[PDB]
Amino acid sequence: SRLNRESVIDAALELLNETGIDGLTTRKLAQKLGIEQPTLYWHVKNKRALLDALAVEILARHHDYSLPAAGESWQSFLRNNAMSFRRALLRYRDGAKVALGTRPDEKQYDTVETQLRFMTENGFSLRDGLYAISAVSHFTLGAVLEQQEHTAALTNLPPLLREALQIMDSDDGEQAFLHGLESLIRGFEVQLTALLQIV
Amino acid sequence: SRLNRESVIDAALELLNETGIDGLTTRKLAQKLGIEQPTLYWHVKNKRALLDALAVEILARHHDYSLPAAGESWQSFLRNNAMSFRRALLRYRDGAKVALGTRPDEKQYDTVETQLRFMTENGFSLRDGLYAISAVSHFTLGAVLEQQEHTAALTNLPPLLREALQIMDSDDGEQAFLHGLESLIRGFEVQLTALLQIV
Ligand SMILES: CN(C)[C@@H]1C(O)=C(C(N)=O)C(=O)[C@@]2(O)C(O)=C3C(=O)c4c(O)cccc4[C@@](C)(O)[C@H]3C[C@@H]12
Ligand SMILES: CN(C)[C@@H]1C(O)=C(C(N)=O)C(=O)[C@@]2(O)C(O)=C3C(=O)c4c(O)cccc4[C@@](C)(O)[C@H]3C[C@@H]12
Ligand SMILES: [Cl-]
Ligand SMILES: [Cl-]
Ligand SMILES: [Cl-]
Ligand SMILES: [Cl-]
Ligand SMILES: [Cl-]
Ligand SMILES: [Cl-]
Ligand SMILES: [Mg+2]
Ligand SMILES: [Mg+2]
Repeated sequence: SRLNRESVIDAALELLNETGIDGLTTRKLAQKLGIEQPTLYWHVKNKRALLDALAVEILARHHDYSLPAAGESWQSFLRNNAMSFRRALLRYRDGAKVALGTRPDEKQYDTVETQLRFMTENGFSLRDGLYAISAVSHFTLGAVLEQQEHTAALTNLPPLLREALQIMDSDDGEQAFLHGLESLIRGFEVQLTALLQIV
Repeated sequence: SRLNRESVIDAALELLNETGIDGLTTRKLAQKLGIEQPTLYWHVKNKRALLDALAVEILARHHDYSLPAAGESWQSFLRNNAMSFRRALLRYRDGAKVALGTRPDEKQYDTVETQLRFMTENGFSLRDGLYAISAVSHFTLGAVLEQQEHTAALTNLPPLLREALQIMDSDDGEQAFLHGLESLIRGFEVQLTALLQIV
Protein backbone atom coordinates (compact mmCIF):
# COMPACT_ATOMS: atom_id res chain seq x y z
CA SER A 1 0.00 0.00 0.00
CA ARG A 2 1.12 3.60 0.17
CA LEU A 3 4.55 4.30 1.77
CA ASN A 4 4.77 8.04 2.26
CA ARG A 5 5.74 9.16 5.78
CA GLU A 6 2.11 9.80 6.81
CA SER A 7 1.00 6.30 5.74
CA VAL A 8 3.90 4.44 7.33
CA ILE A 9 3.15 6.23 10.59
CA ASP A 10 -0.62 5.37 10.41
CA ALA A 11 0.24 1.70 9.98
CA ALA A 12 2.82 1.76 12.76
CA LEU A 13 0.30 3.29 15.23
CA GLU A 14 -2.32 0.71 14.24
CA LEU A 15 0.26 -2.05 14.83
CA LEU A 16 1.37 -0.44 18.14
CA ASN A 17 -2.28 -0.67 19.30
CA GLU A 18 -2.56 -4.36 18.28
CA THR A 19 0.85 -5.53 19.54
CA GLY A 20 2.21 -2.99 22.01
CA ILE A 21 5.75 -1.61 21.88
CA ASP A 22 7.84 -4.75 22.60
CA GLY A 23 5.83 -6.63 20.00
CA LEU A 24 6.04 -3.84 17.37
CA THR A 25 8.69 -4.75 14.76
CA THR A 26 9.71 -3.81 11.23
CA ARG A 27 8.98 -7.36 9.99
CA LYS A 28 5.44 -7.03 11.35
CA LEU A 29 5.16 -3.50 9.96
CA ALA A 30 6.20 -4.75 6.48
CA GLN A 31 3.48 -7.45 6.81
CA LYS A 32 0.77 -4.90 7.72
CA LEU A 33 1.83 -2.69 4.79
CA GLY A 34 1.75 -5.62 2.32
CA ILE A 35 5.41 -5.18 1.43
CA GLU A 36 8.74 -6.97 1.55
CA GLN A 37 11.26 -6.09 4.22
CA PRO A 38 13.86 -4.47 1.90
CA THR A 39 11.07 -2.22 0.57
CA LEU A 40 10.30 -1.09 4.14
CA TYR A 41 13.98 -0.46 4.88
CA TRP A 42 14.12 2.16 2.16
CA HIS A 43 11.49 4.10 4.16
CA VAL A 44 12.16 3.05 7.79
CA LYS A 45 15.74 2.10 8.79
CA ASN A 46 15.06 0.59 12.22
CA LYS A 47 12.66 0.35 15.20
CA ARG A 48 14.22 3.41 16.94
CA ALA A 49 13.54 5.70 13.97
CA LEU A 50 9.98 4.53 14.02
CA LEU A 51 9.63 5.06 17.79
CA ASP A 52 11.06 8.61 17.59
CA ALA A 53 8.60 9.42 14.79
CA LEU A 54 5.61 7.89 16.61
CA ALA A 55 6.36 9.97 19.75
CA VAL A 56 6.21 13.14 17.65
CA GLU A 57 3.15 12.11 15.69
CA ILE A 58 1.09 10.89 18.67
CA LEU A 59 1.31 14.44 20.14
CA ALA A 60 0.90 16.14 16.78
CA ARG A 61 -2.36 14.18 16.30
CA HIS A 62 -3.81 14.19 19.88
CA HIS A 63 -2.07 16.74 22.15
CA ASP A 64 -4.24 19.77 21.47
CA TYR A 65 -3.32 22.01 24.45
CA SER A 66 0.35 22.68 23.69
CA LEU A 67 0.03 26.50 23.94
CA PRO A 68 -1.42 28.84 26.60
CA ALA A 69 -4.53 30.85 25.89
CA ALA A 70 -4.37 34.65 25.69
CA GLY A 71 -4.09 35.90 29.26
CA GLU A 72 -4.00 32.35 30.66
CA SER A 73 -2.28 31.89 34.05
CA TRP A 74 0.78 29.67 34.21
CA GLN A 75 -1.10 27.42 36.67
CA SER A 76 -4.00 26.94 34.31
CA PHE A 77 -1.65 26.34 31.36
CA LEU A 78 0.26 23.58 33.20
CA ARG A 79 -3.08 21.99 34.22
CA ASN A 80 -4.56 22.11 30.73
CA ASN A 81 -1.26 21.07 29.12
CA ALA A 82 -0.92 18.06 31.47
CA MET A 83 -4.45 16.82 30.92
CA SER A 84 -3.94 17.07 27.14
CA PHE A 85 -0.55 15.29 27.40
CA ARG A 86 -2.07 12.49 29.46
CA ARG A 87 -4.97 12.00 26.99
CA ALA A 88 -2.52 11.82 24.11
CA LEU A 89 -0.33 9.23 25.85
CA LEU A 90 -3.36 7.11 26.72
CA ARG A 91 -4.66 7.03 23.12
CA TYR A 92 -2.41 4.20 21.85
CA ARG A 93 -1.24 1.09 23.69
CA ASP A 94 2.20 1.75 25.29
CA GLY A 95 1.95 5.35 24.11
CA ALA A 96 3.81 6.59 27.17
CA LYS A 97 6.56 4.01 26.60
CA VAL A 98 6.89 5.35 23.01
CA ALA A 99 7.20 8.93 24.40
CA LEU A 100 9.91 8.10 27.00
CA GLY A 101 13.37 9.65 26.74
CA THR A 102 12.61 11.47 23.49
CA ARG A 103 13.89 15.00 22.96
CA PRO A 104 12.19 17.81 21.16
CA ASP A 105 11.88 17.38 17.44
CA GLU A 106 12.63 20.28 15.10
CA LYS A 107 8.87 20.34 14.23
CA GLN A 108 8.18 21.02 17.93
CA TYR A 109 10.86 23.75 18.40
CA ASP A 110 8.54 26.74 17.94
CA THR A 111 6.06 25.24 20.35
CA VAL A 112 8.34 24.23 23.26
CA GLU A 113 10.31 27.51 22.96
CA THR A 114 7.00 29.31 23.48
CA GLN A 115 6.32 27.08 26.53
CA LEU A 116 9.64 27.87 28.07
CA ARG A 117 9.38 31.59 27.29
CA PHE A 118 5.89 31.68 28.85
CA MET A 119 7.17 30.36 32.14
CA THR A 120 9.96 32.94 32.20
CA GLU A 121 7.49 35.71 31.38
CA ASN A 122 5.53 34.61 34.51
CA GLY A 123 8.49 35.02 36.82
CA PHE A 124 10.24 31.63 36.67
CA SER A 125 13.94 31.44 35.98
CA LEU A 126 14.48 29.25 32.89
CA ARG A 127 15.79 26.51 35.24
CA ASP A 128 12.83 26.72 37.65
CA GLY A 129 10.39 26.87 34.75
CA LEU A 130 12.15 23.88 33.21
CA TYR A 131 12.03 21.98 36.55
CA ALA A 132 8.25 22.66 36.76
CA ILE A 133 7.65 21.58 33.18
CA SER A 134 9.81 18.47 33.72
CA ALA A 135 8.02 17.54 36.98
CA VAL A 136 4.64 17.75 35.22
CA SER A 137 5.96 15.66 32.31
CA HIS A 138 7.44 13.05 34.67
CA PHE A 139 4.46 12.76 37.01
CA THR A 140 2.12 12.44 33.98
CA LEU A 141 4.32 9.86 32.22
CA GLY A 142 4.67 7.79 35.39
CA ALA A 143 0.94 7.81 36.08
CA VAL A 144 0.11 6.77 32.51
CA LEU A 145 2.80 4.10 32.39
CA GLU A 146 1.64 2.54 35.67
CA GLN A 147 -1.95 2.60 34.45
CA GLN A 148 -1.05 1.03 31.07
CA GLU A 149 1.58 -1.53 32.22
CA HIS A 150 -0.82 -2.64 34.92
CA THR A 151 -3.16 -3.62 32.11
CA ALA A 152 -0.37 -5.40 30.16
CA ALA A 153 0.40 -7.43 33.34
CA LEU A 154 -3.28 -8.45 33.73
CA THR A 155 -2.97 -10.12 30.27
CA ASN A 156 -4.79 -12.39 53.13
CA LEU A 157 -4.45 -8.73 52.22
CA PRO A 158 -4.17 -6.44 55.25
CA PRO A 159 -7.11 -3.99 55.58
CA LEU A 160 -5.70 -0.64 54.40
CA LEU A 161 -4.01 -2.19 51.39
CA ARG A 162 -7.22 -4.05 50.53
CA GLU A 163 -9.10 -0.77 50.59
CA ALA A 164 -6.27 1.04 48.74
CA LEU A 165 -6.46 -1.58 45.96
CA GLN A 166 -10.26 -1.23 45.84
CA ILE A 167 -9.72 2.55 45.53
CA MET A 168 -7.26 2.11 42.67
CA ASP A 169 -9.34 -0.56 40.99
CA SER A 170 -12.44 1.75 41.13
CA ASP A 171 -11.02 4.37 38.73
CA ASP A 172 -8.91 4.44 35.55
CA GLY A 173 -6.26 6.56 37.40
CA GLU A 174 -7.66 10.01 36.44
CA GLN A 175 -8.75 10.85 39.98
CA ALA A 176 -5.38 10.31 41.59
CA PHE A 177 -3.72 11.98 38.66
CA LEU A 178 -5.83 15.16 38.91
CA HIS A 179 -5.28 15.28 42.67
CA GLY A 180 -1.50 14.87 42.45
CA LEU A 181 -1.45 17.47 39.66
CA GLU A 182 -3.04 20.12 41.90
CA SER A 183 -0.50 19.34 44.62
CA LEU A 184 2.39 19.72 42.15
CA ILE A 185 1.08 23.00 40.71
CA ARG A 186 0.51 24.51 44.16
CA GLY A 187 3.99 23.46 45.33
CA PHE A 188 5.47 25.29 42.30
CA GLU A 189 3.42 28.34 43.19
CA VAL A 190 4.66 28.36 46.81
CA GLN A 191 8.22 28.13 45.48
CA LEU A 192 7.77 30.89 42.89
CA THR A 193 6.11 33.24 45.37
CA ALA A 194 8.78 32.81 48.02
CA LEU A 195 11.57 34.40 45.96
CA LEU A 196 14.56 34.63 48.40
CA GLN A 197 12.45 34.01 51.52
CA ILE A 198 13.09 30.91 53.58
CA VAL A 199 10.16 28.64 52.74
CA SER B 1 24.81 -23.70 38.00
CA ARG B 2 22.57 -23.36 41.02
CA LEU B 3 18.80 -22.89 40.37
CA ASN B 4 17.25 -21.92 43.68
CA ARG B 5 15.07 -18.80 43.60
CA GLU B 6 17.88 -16.54 44.91
CA SER B 7 20.31 -17.71 42.20
CA VAL B 8 17.87 -17.47 39.31
CA ILE B 9 17.10 -13.91 40.38
CA ASP B 10 20.85 -12.97 40.62
CA ALA B 11 21.39 -14.22 37.07
CA ALA B 12 18.29 -12.45 35.76
CA LEU B 13 19.42 -9.09 37.25
CA GLU B 14 22.91 -9.55 35.78
CA LEU B 15 21.31 -10.26 32.38
CA LEU B 16 18.90 -7.30 32.77
CA ASN B 17 21.97 -5.06 33.24
CA GLU B 18 23.71 -6.47 30.13
CA THR B 19 20.67 -6.60 27.82
CA GLY B 20 17.95 -4.35 29.23
CA ILE B 21 14.32 -5.43 29.60
CA ASP B 22 13.26 -5.92 25.95
CA GLY B 23 16.39 -7.96 25.36
CA LEU B 24 15.98 -10.07 28.55
CA THR B 25 14.57 -13.50 27.65
CA THR B 26 14.27 -16.99 29.11
CA ARG B 27 16.43 -18.45 26.30
CA LYS B 28 19.17 -15.97 27.21
CA LEU B 29 18.64 -16.63 30.93
CA ALA B 30 19.02 -20.41 30.33
CA GLN B 31 22.29 -19.62 28.46
CA LYS B 32 23.66 -17.50 31.33
CA LEU B 33 22.76 -20.24 33.83
CA GLY B 34 24.44 -22.96 31.72
CA ILE B 35 21.22 -24.92 31.38
CA GLU B 36 18.75 -26.18 28.80
CA GLN B 37 15.47 -24.38 28.29
CA PRO B 38 13.20 -27.15 29.69
CA THR B 39 15.35 -27.13 32.85
CA LEU B 40 14.72 -23.38 33.24
CA TYR B 41 10.99 -23.80 32.66
CA TRP B 42 10.72 -25.98 35.74
CA HIS B 43 11.94 -22.96 37.76
CA VAL B 44 10.71 -19.95 35.71
CA LYS B 45 7.52 -20.33 33.63
CA ASN B 46 7.72 -17.15 31.56
CA LYS B 47 9.18 -13.62 31.24
CA ARG B 48 6.30 -12.04 33.25
CA ALA B 49 6.96 -14.24 36.30
CA LEU B 50 10.55 -13.20 36.13
CA LEU B 51 9.70 -9.49 35.79
CA ASP B 52 7.29 -9.61 38.78
CA ALA B 53 10.00 -11.29 40.87
CA LEU B 54 12.73 -8.84 39.80
CA ALA B 55 10.54 -5.85 40.76
CA VAL B 56 10.19 -7.27 44.28
CA GLU B 57 13.83 -8.26 44.61
CA ILE B 58 15.30 -4.99 43.28
CA LEU B 59 13.55 -3.15 46.17
CA ALA B 60 14.26 -5.89 48.69
CA ARG B 61 17.98 -5.57 47.85
CA HIS B 62 18.35 -1.75 47.36
CA HIS B 63 15.32 0.18 48.72
CA ASP B 64 16.48 0.72 52.29
CA TYR B 65 14.13 3.54 53.41
CA SER B 66 10.78 1.73 53.24
CA LEU B 67 9.76 2.65 56.82
CA PRO B 68 9.59 5.96 58.74
CA ALA B 69 11.95 6.62 61.61
CA ALA B 70 10.61 6.96 65.16
CA GLY B 71 9.00 10.39 65.38
CA GLU B 72 9.71 11.12 61.70
CA SER B 73 7.40 13.65 59.99
CA TRP B 74 5.32 12.46 57.06
CA GLN B 75 7.10 15.03 54.86
CA SER B 76 10.52 13.70 55.76
CA PHE B 77 9.36 10.09 55.30
CA LEU B 78 8.05 10.77 51.77
CA ARG B 79 11.32 12.57 50.92
CA ASN B 80 13.55 9.82 52.28
CA ASN B 81 11.32 7.07 50.83
CA ALA B 82 11.38 8.70 47.36
CA MET B 83 15.14 9.15 47.28
CA SER B 84 15.59 5.49 48.30
CA PHE B 85 13.03 4.36 45.68
CA ARG B 86 14.78 6.35 42.96
CA ARG B 87 18.23 4.92 43.88
CA ALA B 88 16.83 1.41 43.78
CA LEU B 89 15.23 1.91 40.35
CA LEU B 90 18.44 3.40 38.97
CA ARG B 91 20.60 0.45 40.12
CA TYR B 92 19.82 -1.89 37.19
CA ARG B 93 19.29 -1.03 33.53
CA ASP B 94 15.53 -0.57 32.84
CA GLY B 95 14.89 -1.04 36.55
CA ALA B 96 11.99 1.39 36.47
CA LYS B 97 10.49 -0.43 33.47
CA VAL B 98 10.71 -3.69 35.51
CA ALA B 99 8.88 -1.95 38.43
CA LEU B 100 6.01 -0.53 36.30
CA GLY B 101 2.43 -1.68 36.89
CA THR B 102 3.39 -4.18 39.58
CA ARG B 103 1.21 -4.55 42.67
CA PRO B 104 2.31 -5.25 46.18
CA ASP B 105 3.72 -8.68 46.77
CA GLU B 106 2.70 -10.67 49.85
CA LYS B 107 6.32 -10.23 51.12
CA GLN B 108 5.75 -6.46 51.03
CA TYR B 109 2.31 -6.48 52.75
CA ASP B 110 3.54 -5.69 56.27
CA THR B 111 5.64 -2.87 54.93
CA VAL B 112 3.14 -1.05 52.67
CA GLU B 113 0.35 -1.48 55.28
CA THR B 114 2.64 0.37 57.71
CA GLN B 115 3.17 3.09 55.07
CA LEU B 116 -0.51 3.56 54.55
CA ARG B 117 -1.28 3.48 58.27
CA PHE B 118 1.44 6.10 58.90
CA MET B 119 -0.16 8.55 56.52
CA THR B 120 -3.56 8.08 58.17
CA GLU B 121 -2.00 8.54 61.61
CA ASN B 122 -0.69 11.94 60.34
CA GLY B 123 -4.12 13.19 59.36
CA PHE B 124 -4.57 11.95 55.78
CA SER B 125 -7.67 10.07 54.80
CA LEU B 126 -6.63 6.68 53.36
CA ARG B 127 -7.54 8.03 49.89
CA ASP B 128 -5.56 11.27 50.27
CA GLY B 129 -2.63 9.39 51.77
CA LEU B 130 -2.84 6.93 48.89
CA TYR B 131 -2.99 9.79 46.33
CA ALA B 132 0.16 11.33 47.92
CA ILE B 133 2.00 8.02 47.95
CA SER B 134 0.92 7.34 44.34
CA ALA B 135 1.98 10.82 43.15
CA VAL B 136 5.45 10.32 44.68
CA SER B 137 5.71 6.86 43.09
CA HIS B 138 4.60 8.18 39.69
CA PHE B 139 6.77 11.29 39.63
CA THR B 140 9.80 9.19 40.70
CA LEU B 141 9.11 6.44 38.14
CA GLY B 142 8.64 8.96 35.34
CA ALA B 143 11.83 10.82 36.18
CA VAL B 144 13.88 7.61 36.31
CA LEU B 145 12.34 6.21 33.13
CA GLU B 146 13.03 9.41 31.18
CA GLN B 147 16.59 9.46 32.49
CA GLN B 148 17.18 5.78 31.61
CA GLU B 149 15.33 5.60 28.25
CA HIS B 150 17.16 8.73 27.19
CA THR B 151 20.35 6.73 27.58
CA ALA B 152 18.91 3.73 25.66
CA ALA B 153 18.04 6.13 22.78
CA LEU B 154 21.61 7.54 22.71
CA THR B 155 22.79 3.96 21.92
CA ASN B 156 19.13 25.53 14.68
CA LEU B 157 17.86 25.13 18.22
CA PRO B 158 16.06 28.21 19.54
CA PRO B 159 17.83 29.85 22.53
CA LEU B 160 15.77 28.80 25.56
CA LEU B 161 15.53 25.20 24.41
CA ARG B 162 19.28 25.17 23.73
CA GLU B 163 19.90 26.34 27.28
CA ALA B 164 17.23 23.96 28.67
CA LEU B 165 19.00 21.04 26.96
CA GLN B 166 22.36 22.22 28.32
CA ILE B 167 20.71 22.33 31.78
CA MET B 168 19.38 18.79 31.42
CA ASP B 169 22.59 17.49 29.89
CA SER B 170 24.61 18.99 32.83
CA ASP B 171 23.10 16.69 35.49
CA ASP B 172 22.01 13.04 35.77
CA GLY B 173 18.42 14.22 36.60
CA GLU B 174 18.81 14.32 40.43
CA GLN B 175 18.59 18.10 40.63
CA ALA B 176 15.29 18.42 38.83
CA PHE B 177 14.01 15.40 40.67
CA LEU B 178 14.81 16.80 44.13
CA HIS B 179 13.28 20.14 43.18
CA GLY B 180 10.04 18.64 41.85
CA LEU B 181 9.88 16.42 44.94
CA GLU B 182 9.87 19.43 47.28
CA SER B 183 7.10 21.01 45.21
CA LEU B 184 5.00 17.83 45.41
CA ILE B 185 5.50 17.41 49.17
CA ARG B 186 4.61 21.04 49.88
CA GLY B 187 1.49 20.83 47.69
CA PHE B 188 0.35 17.80 49.75
CA GLU B 189 0.97 19.77 52.91
CA VAL B 190 -1.12 22.75 51.72
CA GLN B 191 -3.92 20.31 50.89
CA LEU B 192 -3.73 18.45 54.22
CA THR B 193 -3.65 21.66 56.24
CA ALA B 194 -6.63 23.20 54.49
CA LEU B 195 -9.14 20.61 55.73
CA LEU B 196 -12.57 21.94 54.55
CA GLN B 197 -11.29 25.44 53.77
CA ILE B 198 -11.40 26.68 50.20
CA VAL B 199 -7.77 26.51 49.08
C1 LIG C 1 4.75 19.85 29.93
N1 LIG C 1 4.27 19.22 28.68
C2 LIG C 1 3.95 17.79 28.91
C3 LIG C 1 5.18 19.56 27.56
C4 LIG C 1 4.52 19.54 26.18
O1 LIG C 1 3.32 20.09 26.12
C5 LIG C 1 5.15 19.11 25.03
C6 LIG C 1 4.49 19.28 23.72
N2 LIG C 1 4.91 18.64 22.62
O2 LIG C 1 3.64 20.17 23.60
C7 LIG C 1 6.43 18.43 25.14
O3 LIG C 1 7.15 18.25 24.12
C8 LIG C 1 6.73 17.85 26.55
O4 LIG C 1 5.81 16.80 26.84
C9 LIG C 1 8.11 17.27 26.55
O5 LIG C 1 8.17 16.01 26.17
C10 LIG C 1 9.24 18.07 26.88
C11 LIG C 1 10.56 17.56 26.80
O6 LIG C 1 10.81 16.35 26.49
C12 LIG C 1 11.69 18.47 26.87
C13 LIG C 1 12.99 17.94 26.96
O7 LIG C 1 13.19 16.61 26.95
C14 LIG C 1 14.08 18.79 27.07
C15 LIG C 1 13.91 20.17 27.06
C16 LIG C 1 12.63 20.71 26.96
C17 LIG C 1 11.51 19.87 26.86
C18 LIG C 1 10.12 20.44 26.70
C19 LIG C 1 10.06 21.92 27.17
O8 LIG C 1 9.93 20.37 25.26
C20 LIG C 1 9.08 19.52 27.36
C21 LIG C 1 7.64 20.02 27.25
C22 LIG C 1 6.60 18.95 27.58
C1 LIG D 1 6.06 5.68 47.90
N1 LIG D 1 7.04 4.57 47.75
C2 LIG D 1 7.73 4.67 46.45
C3 LIG D 1 6.39 3.28 48.10
C4 LIG D 1 7.37 2.21 48.59
O1 LIG D 1 8.29 2.63 49.44
C5 LIG D 1 7.24 0.86 48.31
C6 LIG D 1 8.13 -0.12 48.97
N2 LIG D 1 8.25 -1.37 48.53
O2 LIG D 1 8.64 0.19 50.05
C7 LIG D 1 6.28 0.45 47.31
O3 LIG D 1 5.95 -0.77 47.20
C8 LIG D 1 5.82 1.57 46.34
O4 LIG D 1 6.92 1.98 45.53
C9 LIG D 1 4.75 1.03 45.44
O5 LIG D 1 5.22 0.47 44.34
C10 LIG D 1 3.38 1.09 45.81
C11 LIG D 1 2.38 0.51 45.00
O6 LIG D 1 2.62 -0.05 43.88
C12 LIG D 1 1.03 0.34 45.53
C13 LIG D 1 0.00 -0.08 44.67
O7 LIG D 1 0.26 -0.36 43.38
C14 LIG D 1 -1.30 -0.21 45.15
C15 LIG D 1 -1.59 0.05 46.48
C16 LIG D 1 -0.57 0.45 47.35
C17 LIG D 1 0.74 0.61 46.89
C18 LIG D 1 1.85 1.00 47.82
C19 LIG D 1 1.30 1.68 49.10
O8 LIG D 1 2.43 -0.29 48.17
C20 LIG D 1 2.92 1.81 47.08
C21 LIG D 1 4.09 2.26 47.95
C22 LIG D 1 5.31 2.74 47.15
CL1 LIG E 1 -2.43 2.10 -1.64
CL1 LIG F 1 4.42 4.73 -1.98
CL1 LIG G 1 12.39 -4.60 14.54
CL1 LIG H 1 26.76 -24.11 41.00
CL1 LIG I 1 19.77 -26.28 41.72
CL1 LIG J 1 11.23 -14.90 26.85
MG1 LIG K 1 9.54 14.67 26.57
MG1 LIG L 1 4.30 0.18 42.63
